Amino acid sequence: GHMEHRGTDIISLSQAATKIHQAQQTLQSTPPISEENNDERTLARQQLTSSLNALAKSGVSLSAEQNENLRSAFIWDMVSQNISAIGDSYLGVYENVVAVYTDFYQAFSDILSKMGGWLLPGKDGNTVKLDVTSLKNDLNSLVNKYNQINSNTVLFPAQSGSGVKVATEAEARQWLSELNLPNSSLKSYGSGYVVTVDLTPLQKMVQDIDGLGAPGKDSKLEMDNAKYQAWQSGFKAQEENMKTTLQTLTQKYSNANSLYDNLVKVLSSTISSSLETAKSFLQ
Ligand code: NI
Repeated sequence: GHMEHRGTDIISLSQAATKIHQAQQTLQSTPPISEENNDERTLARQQLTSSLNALAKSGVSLSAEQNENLRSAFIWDMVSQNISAIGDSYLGVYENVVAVYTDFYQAFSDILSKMGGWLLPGKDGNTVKLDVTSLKNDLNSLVNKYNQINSNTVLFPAQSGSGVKVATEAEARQWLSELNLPNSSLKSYGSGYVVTVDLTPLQKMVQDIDGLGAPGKDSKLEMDNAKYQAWQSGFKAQEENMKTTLQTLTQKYSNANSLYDNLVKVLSSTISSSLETAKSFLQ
């Protein structure tokens, strides 16, 4: 126990520091907005835990100060199992939440981009013509696509392959509450439950369109500017509801990513103190 090996300790700790920093670079710069990006993020976490496993077998010994720092934040075996759990069951879910909601919200954006072509001149400068039928039809089509249970619609559990991974009602409700989503986002499927995107603003938009009254013979609805503006204000409010839901989810993702990054910083700082120890000697 008297034989020192500073050279190997420095190489081992440096290797770990490098793998951790590379994973951290990925996790800070890659947005969780597509399956491809989340694959990259998941790989970075696998690389990080592999590096801790390699560090555990290396020979480097931590001090009481460092052992304690690690116990309170999260021995190398326990740190690896704990951080893996957080990446997979917490940050990994949030990444899925954002990628799925991204694509859903993009579909909604594409509908909104058509709305200029659905507003026509009225008979005079006090009236407009809204194509209520085309607008209703596109919105209903979005509802019907995202009302299904598949990899396009399921926020939790994260999905892969051709089966539908489901959770217990208790587990799904926890995530429903965590995500601040309405009860309608909790769906039974087969033997369990899933959490899905919130369609209620779109459904409300469609109701409000019908509330305008039956279209004319062209399937479009003539309205005075006052009626139109009031409808537009109501439509905008529903768009704002969806925007707020997405905003909440992306912020919550970011904080889950910050919580994981705080743990990564503890790892980095532990390794950097050990590196100082390997390089230093009392006069
Ligand atoms: Ni010895």
